Amino acid sequence: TASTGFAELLKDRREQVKMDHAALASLLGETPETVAAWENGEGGELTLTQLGRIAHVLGTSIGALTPPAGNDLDDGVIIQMPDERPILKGVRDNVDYYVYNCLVRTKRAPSLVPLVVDVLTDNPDDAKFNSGHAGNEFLFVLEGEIHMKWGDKENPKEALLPTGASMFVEEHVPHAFTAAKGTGSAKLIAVNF
Amino acid sequence: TASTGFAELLKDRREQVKMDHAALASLLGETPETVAAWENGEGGELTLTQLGRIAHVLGTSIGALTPPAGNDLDDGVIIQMPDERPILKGVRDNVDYYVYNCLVRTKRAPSLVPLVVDVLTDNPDDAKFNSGHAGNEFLFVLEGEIHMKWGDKENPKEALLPTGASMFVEEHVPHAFTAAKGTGSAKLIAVNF
Amino acid sequence: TASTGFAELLKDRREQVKMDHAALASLLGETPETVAAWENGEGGELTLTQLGRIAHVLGTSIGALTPPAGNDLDDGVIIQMPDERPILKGVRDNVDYYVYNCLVRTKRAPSLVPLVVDVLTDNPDDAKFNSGHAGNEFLFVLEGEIHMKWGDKENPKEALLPTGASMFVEEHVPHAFTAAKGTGSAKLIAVNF
Amino acid sequence: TASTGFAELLKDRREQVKMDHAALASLLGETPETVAAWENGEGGELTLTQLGRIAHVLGTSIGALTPPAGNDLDDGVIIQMPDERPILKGVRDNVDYYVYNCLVRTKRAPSLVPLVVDVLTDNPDDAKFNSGHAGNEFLFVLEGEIHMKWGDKENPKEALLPTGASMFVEEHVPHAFTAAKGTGSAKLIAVNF
Ligand SMILES: C[C@@H](O)CP(=O)(O)O
Ligand SMILES: C[C@@H](O)CP(=O)(O)O
Ligand SMILES: C[C@@H](O)CP(=O)(O)O
Ligand SMILES: C[C@@H](O)CP(=O)(O)O
Repeated sequence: TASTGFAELLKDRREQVKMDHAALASLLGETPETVAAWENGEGGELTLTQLGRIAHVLGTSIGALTPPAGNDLDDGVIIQMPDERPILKGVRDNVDYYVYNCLVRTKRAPSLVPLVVDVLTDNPDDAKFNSGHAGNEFLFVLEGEIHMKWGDKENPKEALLPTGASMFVEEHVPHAFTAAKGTGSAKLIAVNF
Repeated sequence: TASTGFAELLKDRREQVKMDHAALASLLGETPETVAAWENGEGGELTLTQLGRIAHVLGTSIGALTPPAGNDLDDGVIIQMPDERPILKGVRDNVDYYVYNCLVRTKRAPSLVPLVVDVLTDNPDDAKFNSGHAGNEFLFVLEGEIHMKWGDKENPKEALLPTGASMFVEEHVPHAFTAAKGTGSAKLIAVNF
Repeated sequence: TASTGFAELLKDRREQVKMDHAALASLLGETPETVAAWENGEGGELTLTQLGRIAHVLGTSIGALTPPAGNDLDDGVIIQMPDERPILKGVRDNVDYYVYNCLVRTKRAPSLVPLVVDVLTDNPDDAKFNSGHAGNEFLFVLEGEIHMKWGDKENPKEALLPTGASMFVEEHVPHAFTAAKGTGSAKLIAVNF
Repeated sequence: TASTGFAELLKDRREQVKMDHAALASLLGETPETVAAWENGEGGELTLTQLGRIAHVLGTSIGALTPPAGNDLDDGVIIQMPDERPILKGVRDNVDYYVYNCLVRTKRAPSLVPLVVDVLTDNPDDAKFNSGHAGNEFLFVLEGEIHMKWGDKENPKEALLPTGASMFVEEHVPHAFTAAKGTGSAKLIAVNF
């Protein structure tokens, strides 16, 4: 089906730009039958590069010729239990900064990446900024008091957030968190979308 | 500025469809000076209906002629403290079903509506479905055990979710929650986007 | 209607951000009955600025609250006869540069603005550049020979185009046209989509 | 390159969903070194199906992982001469119905497919409907008189269009053309955007 979505999108496009197997094969240096093969479902083994070419000849992108991520929902829903969360230990400059408890995701919303981040450090002076990232992010202070930092890492803005505080960080904005000074650690809910 | 964004978008469009004050005024039954007035910043008092017409004559929509919601961020961020959350008591069939503790919102993401919902009822048999709503929603079980229901209200699907469970409910999918049977109540984090 | 579209959309939004009449009415300095009235179609008299405030209060834009341009097609089609097309003389620096013969348009595609442009001047050295414009444009040399100029007005790239040539000009790219030198006039058919 | 675009995009995604090489490599039955290799441009040989799996595992689509069609403009412009335009004979039911004279196209606007269509038949009763097609279309009667048909092939609406007429056909709406009866042939200029 990753080879079927292609079979038809290739056809949609070939006809969209007004070509035929013979005409297309020619720009790609392939037999007119080869092409028809792809349009059947035999495109499965085409290499990434080969797809870069095909997309090119048809003046479009690989993405346009491939199918969208399938649908992984059970009647519009998808659940995840606490003990099935993927865990990722985050380390910045050989320091256990965060711990990512990845929450439920769906191919129907590829950009939605929910997380429960354990903020390990509690020394604001050593907060480590990222360079910011694409996608707006909504945060919620689960437990503890969070020490937030955003903007220019050199002279950034700050905020002390109590449990229950809710934040929004526009995409590309650099930011960093730590537990409140000396308080040990805090927990957070970060939802990227 | 709700009258300025208009002043220029009106101009952008008038010229976009190749008209002049005189030509435009004519389709609207207005003086050529009236129009120029609007394009200055004097459009402020134009009624909704009057705007429905102007958009029509210019074969576009009111929205296209009005400015986007401003920007309400402090260097890409916006915080909200626990004691400044708007509260809305939800009642279904004269029953205190939920309680909406509205979290941080931003005009930069008009669709993002974060909530902390208190699920008051604990009798799954009397769960009240909505008709579903636009926008995907991410849920997280804050406290208690949640009894979820989705799909057809008559013969719906169910799920018992422990604290920490995370769900996703595709837009338009009907759903309902209650505390686990007899457990009194549960708390949830619902993020619509 | 605009007052009906607004009445349905306003209700949706209010409910989205979890506000009841009372709640919304407060932030606006209005009475719950007034807000209920609006959702009942009685909002047509609302000025552009109050709509701007209502929008802001509901943390969104006026467009989100107003209805789509609407549909003016006839079973999916909209036709226009040669004799019924709008005209606009384009003068630049006190010299008739173009004449715009506006072709079919539609609310189902506002961004689409097709035209038949009469290139009046025939002296390249006195070409008059535009500043570029939102939206891409497709052109077709109808009659005569066109001498196209695009890019930096103080140093443009050029191309002499014969009848039948077709070109694409990405948005916000500046460009200018004139008939081939001495040839008097040329004719294009521009399509802004 | 496709292998470079994929290499940069793959890295972004992996980091987005909070997976390290090891984590991703596992779900794919590959070694951490292999995954690191891909992010290092060495992924060109990957077949369409593995790309489909890698995509799926990263809960997204192949397109999200591949680069944009690319840019083929010349300082914002792309030109095409009359003699260099592609041609495709359109036969329906064993009868030459159209001849497609493909105009300029671009990767910066794949959806844009302009054409000069020669309407070969001149008998309305034997019109050959298409099934409609994605994307809206703008038409212009170049030569002759066109006898347009759209809608339900078993009961179409009709319109005789003189040279210079312009029409819009919303996407997925079926339509057919033929020269005015007996007039031999007509000429259109179709633009699918
Ligand atoms: C809370 C989380 O957003 C921090 P980072 O992963 O973006 O650096
Ligand atoms: C949890 C929340 O989404 C229930 P409803 O407000 O959509 O009915
Ligand atoms: C041909 C036409 O696009 C010239 P301008 O109206 O954009 O200045
Ligand atoms: C004029 C052209 O649009 C006819 P078809 O190619 O869509 O069938």
